[PDB]
Amino acid sequence: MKDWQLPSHSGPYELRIEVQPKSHHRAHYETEGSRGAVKASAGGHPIVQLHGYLENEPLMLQLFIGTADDRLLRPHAFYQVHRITGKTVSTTSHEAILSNTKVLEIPLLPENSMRAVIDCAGILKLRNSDIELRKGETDIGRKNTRVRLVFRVHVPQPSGRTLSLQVASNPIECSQRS
Repeated sequence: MKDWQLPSHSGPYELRIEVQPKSHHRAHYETEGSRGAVKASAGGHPIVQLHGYLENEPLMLQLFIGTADDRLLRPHAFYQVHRITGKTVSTTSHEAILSNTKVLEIPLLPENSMRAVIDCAGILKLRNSDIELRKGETDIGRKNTRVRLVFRVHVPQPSGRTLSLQVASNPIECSQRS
């Protein structure tokens, strides 16, 4: 069983979500207990499964939350919280923070078995028209508040035609008193 010459397939490298639930989230309420969370269906974030690469080597998926009003993705303000509890997931994720810039790095298997579902995190809304090391107190907020989950994996290699896909999608538009 190998790949000597079996011309009967049509699925190149591609990391598409297995399930995409509603795309909304009421991120504006959480001051009762101490730090509750907010997560809609499928723990807010949808499911993720990389399929399209039969390489026998583990790659690092580039997953993080960035804002986007047109296309130039940007680093969210404090949207980097995402602790998992209750259910136990064998997903091996990581958190990298370099000054107001957190990201997620999860090494997945391209040709073996590494399906994972992200539904155990939360967002932190504390805008105040002046994010600074002191405290954000004003009322609710007076600035856009959209978000965009970027799902793209890029492997380092010579032939650009190797493994590189982008999947930035997330219709989360905010508004006044919303």
